[PDB]
Amino acid sequence: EEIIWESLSVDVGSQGNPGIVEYKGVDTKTGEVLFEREPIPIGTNNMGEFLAIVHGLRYLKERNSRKPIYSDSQTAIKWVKDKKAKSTLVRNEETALIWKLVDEAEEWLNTHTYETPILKWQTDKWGAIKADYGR
RNA sequence: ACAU
DNA sequence: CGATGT
Ligand SMILES: [K+]
Ligand SMILES: [K+]
Ligand SMILES: [Mn+2]
Ligand SMILES: [Mn+2]
Ligand SMILES: [Mn+2]
Ligand SMILES: [Mn+2]
Repeated sequence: EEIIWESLSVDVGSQGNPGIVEYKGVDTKTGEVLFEREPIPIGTNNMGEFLAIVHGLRYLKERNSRKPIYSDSQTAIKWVKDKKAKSTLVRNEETALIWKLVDEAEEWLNTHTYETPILKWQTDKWGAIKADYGR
C-alpha cells in the first residue's frame, strides 16, 4: 500500500539486453546514490537486477542496517529467495565476467545470513524505482 | 499474463 | 520493434 521510505532501492541499467550492464543502489527517501557497479561488458537485465539486490544485502549487512531493499524485478527477487540465478545466458568466453559475478553472488548467499526484507517496488502505482537509469 |  | 525471465 504505502512506500517504506526508510529503505534501499536498487536497479539495473543496460546498453542492449544482453549487453553492457551496470547497477546502482540509492536511498529511497533522498535519491542519494550509495553504490554503483562499474559497467560489465555483457550481461542480461536479470543478472544485473540479481547482482544489485545481492550487493544491497552485502552493503546493508556490513553497515548493520535493517532497512529493506526494493527491486522492480520479479525475476531477481525470486532468484535471491532461491539463492539461484536461473539465467539462460550462454556461458562462453565473452560472458565469463558476468557469470563469475553471478556465481560469486550465489556463493555469498549460500554462506551468509540476513533478515533484510526484499520488497517489490510497485511501479504501476508509484512510478519508476528511484534507482532507475532513466533510459 | 506478469515483472522487467 | 528487439530482449530476459516466472
Ligand atoms: K520497470
Ligand atoms: K515474454
Ligand atoms: Mn529494474
Ligand atoms: Mn551458479
Ligand atoms: Mn529501471
Ligand atoms: Mn528502463
